Amino acid sequence: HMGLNTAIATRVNGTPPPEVPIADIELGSLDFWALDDDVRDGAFATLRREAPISFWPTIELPGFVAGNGHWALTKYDDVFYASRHPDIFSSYPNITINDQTPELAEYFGSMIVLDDPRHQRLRSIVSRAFTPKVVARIEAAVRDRAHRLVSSMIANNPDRQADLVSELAGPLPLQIICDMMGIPKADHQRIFHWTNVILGFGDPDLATDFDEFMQVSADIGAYATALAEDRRVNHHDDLTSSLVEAEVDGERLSSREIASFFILLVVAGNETTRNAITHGVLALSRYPEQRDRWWSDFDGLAPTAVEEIVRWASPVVYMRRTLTQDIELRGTKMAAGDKVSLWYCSANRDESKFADPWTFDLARNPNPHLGFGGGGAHFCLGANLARREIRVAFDELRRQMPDVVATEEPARLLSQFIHGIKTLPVTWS
Ligand code: HEM
Ligand SMILES: CC(C)=CCC/C(C)=C/CNCCN[C@H]1[C@@H]2C[C@H]3C[C@@H](C2)C[C@@H]1C3
Ligand SMILES: [Mg+2]
Ligand SMILES: [Mg+2]
Repeated sequence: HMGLNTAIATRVNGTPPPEVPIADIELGSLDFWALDDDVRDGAFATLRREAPISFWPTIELPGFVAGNGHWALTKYDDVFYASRHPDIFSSYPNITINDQTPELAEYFGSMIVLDDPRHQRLRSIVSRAFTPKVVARIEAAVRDRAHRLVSSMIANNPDRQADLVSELAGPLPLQIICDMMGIPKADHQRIFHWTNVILGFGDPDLATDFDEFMQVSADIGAYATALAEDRRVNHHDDLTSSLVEAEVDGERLSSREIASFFILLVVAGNETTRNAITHGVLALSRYPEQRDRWWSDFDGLAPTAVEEIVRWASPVVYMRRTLTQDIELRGTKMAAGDKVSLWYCSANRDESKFADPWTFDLARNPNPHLGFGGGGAHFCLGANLARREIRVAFDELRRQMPDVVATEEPARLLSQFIHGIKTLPVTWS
């Protein structure tokens, strides 16, 4: 093949993975989430065909309460419908499939696990900072950090080998959200370690002891509380100050509400875009013709290329809802109180919605992917920020090291919730 000698194998674009026998699919087993993407993708293809709504037991993880199982929605239309009907598909009490507990709610009782009106009143505290016009004004900050990170990949590695995750994909979004929050630079890596554990728990490379998970949670919560108290006394133009100054229903946020909001923002900002970027580099490595067509017309294709990277990566695998009333979908009766899981990873391969879903096409248009969710009340707050982080990251790679390519298959995060890559070795000429 053309390119650098140690580059990973390319793939034939458009090739569907073989569908997987349904007896080999166990969404309730961590072993299933360790299988490679080709098997996972073929398994969701089987479900879309043979069991588009199906029930599964909740995965067991140390210290978490699995509780009741869940109805898995694997078809695009059902995920879209559920997302747009929050009066039936509630975000309370939790948006992962395990049960919420009072101990967890101290740190994880943010607006993401609330319905309107309280959800929207909370979201309005920070929403202006995430609008397209306001995010556009921090292009210079995104450029400066991305440009320096790529330059540092070159300066730090005389052998021209680097880990894309630790050296670019992780640190770029980390800096941007942490600066928006008003966190001093010296603490950004501490924040990143905490969010890595929070949304890596169950992978032995991150953490498997529930006491470590709760220590991390308490530590980031205490960090948030201390920063908030500083900003209460002396305002800065940052989101932490916005949080401590706001009122909802005439009342300031409590310390639990502040901590939960801070944690939500840094976790979501740190554990999503990095995976879009890393899966995007993996895809360019497997499909060099797509790299070439983007590099030849970077600004023209960037809108569609960023969206296709998000559809392909589906960084957030699923979100959970809870029914407030009985409902029948696709011939399956589901009861008030039942858990419902929305498989964005599967919606984003649904042949009923996408022409040629197995083709990675950076010009894809239209591209109604559900990578940021199905739309409606909880539509990703960070979507404009994420799209800009992704575009800039690839533009800086294109400009400085255009032939950057993966040299090993990724080390995959063991997670049902996040489509994570822990490490991706790359090289460039
Ligand atoms: C490629 C990157 C990202 C992806 C794929 C992604 C995906 C998602 C998804 C699927 C949801 C749930 C939507 C729903 O329930 O309908 C969500 C919500 C959210 N995301 Fe993003 N996200 C990304 C980046 C970001 C960034 C960079 C931030 C910045 C802090 C962020 C902040 C949030 C927040 C706060 C919510 C909850 C919104 C609410 O409850 O109203 N996300 N995201
Ligand atoms: C990814 C976006 C868009 C928002 C982040 C939303 C947010 C802060 C979830 C915090 N959840 C705390 C419990 N989460 C952990 C447990 C349950 C799941 C499996 C294991 C154990 C790892 C985590 C997920
Ligand atoms: Mg190295
Ligand atoms: Mg600052």
